[PDB]
Amino acid sequence: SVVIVGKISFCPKDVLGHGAEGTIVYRGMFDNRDVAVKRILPECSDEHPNVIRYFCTEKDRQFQYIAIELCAATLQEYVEQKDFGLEPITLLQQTTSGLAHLHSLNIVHRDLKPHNILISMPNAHGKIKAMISDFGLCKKLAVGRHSFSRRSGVPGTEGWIAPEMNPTYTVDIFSAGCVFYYVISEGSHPFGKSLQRQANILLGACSLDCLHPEKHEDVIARELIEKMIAMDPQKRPSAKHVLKHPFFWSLEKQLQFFQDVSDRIEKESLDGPIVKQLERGGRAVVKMDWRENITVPLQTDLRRTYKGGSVRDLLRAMRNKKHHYRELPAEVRETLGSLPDDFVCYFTSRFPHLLAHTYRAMELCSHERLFQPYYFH
Ligand SMILES: CC(C)Nc1cc(Cl)nn2c(-c3ccc4n[nH]cc4c3)cnc12
Repeated sequence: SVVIVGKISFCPKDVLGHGAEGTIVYRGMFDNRDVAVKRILPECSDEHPNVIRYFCTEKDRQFQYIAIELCAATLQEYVEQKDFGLEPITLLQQTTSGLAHLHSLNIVHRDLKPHNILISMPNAHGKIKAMISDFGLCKKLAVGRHSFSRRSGVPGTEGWIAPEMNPTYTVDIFSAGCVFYYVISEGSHPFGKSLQRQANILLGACSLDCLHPEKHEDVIARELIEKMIAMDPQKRPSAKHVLKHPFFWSLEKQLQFFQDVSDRIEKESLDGPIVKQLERGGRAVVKMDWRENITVPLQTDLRRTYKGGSVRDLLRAMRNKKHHYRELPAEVRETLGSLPDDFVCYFTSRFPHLLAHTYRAMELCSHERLFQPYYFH
């Protein structure tokens, strides 16, 4: 009970799902890879680990057999029935890397959605990845079957309709924008419940109610996602921009940014654009007095003249106690914690808006070589 066509092999017993016009997909094999095999009546390279691969096509006297990179599940399955080593941020990163690659090839997906973002079978290293695919897979009620289609609409894909209702790359960034929130909110949409999304979208009526206003990780996510789903397409950042966002930075890269703008400043004028732009609106960020809001053993060690309401001075202080982290009393090293992880969290947990504030403020130096890893050109 095993059909062999060319390099493609499969067992007819193993049906993975069904499509249109007698289209079937089987669990199969190719080049010793576990692949999906779509047998179809015939109609009339530059790859990336995060776009689904189309390996091989083979024909008999009737059908065409296409070998597709096999997936373990659907993103909507990952997010909803969350009983699944790979974390949500890395998932989104891989997805954006795929999407950025497609965009470099002047390709636009037009229908990016949780059913389109596939979860790979674990490779030989036990690693799992995100895969952007043409066809979305859908909940069938059996074991184990799936619906596949390359169309928006179709049951049950509603709630995720092609935002084009000539498309530019901005329809994709908008789509991903919703997926980002879909993943972070563990299964909610930025424009509300299914029936009202279309109405809310067309009016830009979004609500990121899962992103707490005073929590650093949520604040950072909100900044990006808001811009991604911007009502005006021309306020939306390219896929490469999204990759540069602090949303994806490691705790080390975060702290390094902080230290970078700090170093960039200490010779600035306090009257000039750079520092003034950084201080505008910075009292809520610093919490009026940031010496009032850090742990007791630390403000004792500062007792230097840092302006308690100045963002610049806060950043300057963070820099010094990192540059002198070895020369510090053991009391203030254990309150600051390790470097950089505990160290940068020492502040961002207390000053939830510091990074996002400093990030947007320091766009005045985005064109500089110092801030190349933090901004896109
Ligand atoms: C074991 C299940 C969860 N894996 C898959 C089931 C189905 Cl129905 N399709 N599929 C694909 C797939 C991916 C792309 C396709 N284009 N046309 C048909 C396609 C099928 C990849 N991994 C699976």
